Amino acid sequence: LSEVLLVSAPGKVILHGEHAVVHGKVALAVSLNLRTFLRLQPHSNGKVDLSLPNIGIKRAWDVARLQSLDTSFLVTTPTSEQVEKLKEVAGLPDDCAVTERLAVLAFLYLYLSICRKQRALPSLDIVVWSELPPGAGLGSSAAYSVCLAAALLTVCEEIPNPLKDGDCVNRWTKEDLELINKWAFQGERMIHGNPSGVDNAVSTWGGALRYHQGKISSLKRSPALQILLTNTKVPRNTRALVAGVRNRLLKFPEIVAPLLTSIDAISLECERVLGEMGEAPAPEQYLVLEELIDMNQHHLNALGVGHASLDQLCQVTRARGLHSKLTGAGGGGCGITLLKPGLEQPEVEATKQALTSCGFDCLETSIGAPGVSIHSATSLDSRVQQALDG
Repeated sequence: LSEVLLVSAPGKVILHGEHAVVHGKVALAVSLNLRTFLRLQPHSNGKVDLSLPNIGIKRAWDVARLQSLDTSFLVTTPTSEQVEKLKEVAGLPDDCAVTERLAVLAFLYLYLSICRKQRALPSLDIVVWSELPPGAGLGSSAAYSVCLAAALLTVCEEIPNPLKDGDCVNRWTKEDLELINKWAFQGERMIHGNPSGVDNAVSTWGGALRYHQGKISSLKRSPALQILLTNTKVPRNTRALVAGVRNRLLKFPEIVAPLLTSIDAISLECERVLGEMGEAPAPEQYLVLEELIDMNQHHLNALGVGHASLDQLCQVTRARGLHSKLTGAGGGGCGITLLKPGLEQPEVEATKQALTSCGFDCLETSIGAPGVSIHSATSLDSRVQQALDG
């Protein structure tokens, strides 16, 4: 019971698979509970305005001015004609920051695509703030595109509001989520040429996703694991990192091929343990988990995609009985560390602090969390809506 909408979706990280999948292997994409939020509210004032505090940008549009356009030019929906016209509607000042130019065109594209079937363009105050470190291959984009999706579907009533009962959170039905997915994926294409769809799927469905040769599959429910996201703030060129492995594979086939196969076996095994774990996470299960992380990390190193920072990330953590492994392109970026139950909270804090006393960013979150959701504008942290208010 509420016209005002509060939706959130998680970003994504690769647990196992990093560079193997590019070669026919199995990757395991999990949701990173470093959630992104969207506050949607219908106004009487004929104006649609977008506020993204995280980036410090705010834009608005005269609903009247938008309704005017014969926005009928709306499968490969991303058209040169479309994107072009959309920029006209946009109003992005000539020389404009790349980041917000994409943030706005994804909004407009979606606003106009869904509010399209609406007898009249609604006037709403949009605000999106995220917990997700921007530009670290964490999927902050699709978390966004997923929220602007779920929210806009709910408003236009193309999809029902699942909160309708009296909880603090709730999720759409299986059918609606698919609609939410197909839509977000669209903005994603509106921005990232030819994305795979792993990021939106993760943000939409949450939990664990399996990625093979072009296809995606959800994993049998397995509880969310507590981790430690670590950013080494060390820049890196994903495209280059992926070429280094392609070249290293051509040069050393009889050597790398098997290596890939061992990574593959790792995802397979992790998948197994996750599943069987779903039930009662027994110590052996975590052991096995830390065990897989070590091997994957070293394998990734053998592929020559590791880095001084990561070796440090892994060393500082290992000295304390915790295991870490880079996630993503490698060569810097972020890493993952697994916290199993039992470990004294402070010692989890100390480890957190050590990583920071390196010039590293280290947030304690969880992996394999819920997925796109909606909340009662009274729950969550206070520093959250404050960032969505102030």
